Amino acid sequence: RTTRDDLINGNSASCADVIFIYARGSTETGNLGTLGPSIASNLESAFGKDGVWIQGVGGAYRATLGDNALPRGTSSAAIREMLGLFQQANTKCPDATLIAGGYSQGAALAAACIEDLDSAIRDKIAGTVLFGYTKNLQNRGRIPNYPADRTKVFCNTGDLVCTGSLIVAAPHLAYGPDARGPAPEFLIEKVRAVRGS
Ligand code: MAC
Repeated sequence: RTTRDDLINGNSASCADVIFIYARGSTETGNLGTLGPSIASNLESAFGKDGVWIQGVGGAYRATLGDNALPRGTSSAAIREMLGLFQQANTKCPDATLIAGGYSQGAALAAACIEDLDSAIRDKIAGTVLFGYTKNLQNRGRIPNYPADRTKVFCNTGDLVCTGSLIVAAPHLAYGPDARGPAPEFLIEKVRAVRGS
């Protein structure tokens, strides 16, 4: 449900084939928030419970609303927490395909961490989904250093954070249908592109 720590808790000797690391939006609960659980249930349908590990970014990422105003759209401590999870995935399960996502402040955190990641780990992320991406205008819909074909951005018309503002309007809270269908559909397709099936 809203907290998932499958990577931290998982046995190295029985690594999942796919590891999904997700960062929640500002003020959301657990480490998956409102959208993460919907994506998680559909990835489990696709690869089976033992086939995919779901890991939210918890720890130092407090998802404080005010940190949306910092340079990278989140704090340095939160970025360090998410890279540490990617370094644990790469050490614990070196053959797993990685996929990732973030909502709102968590989308800026996701993009900032990918930009700073060692390229051998970054290149294992087969696909990333970003909802209400707070740096959408500033980064021109891209994640720095990461291919456009592996990126999918969900930015609703009227969601002012996609158009360079930090105002929270009702379309920013309307990503539920995307998290239920198109975003897991994109992630599963990108994993099967490289893994076959
Ligand atoms: C989507 C993502 O993980 O960025 Hg470090």
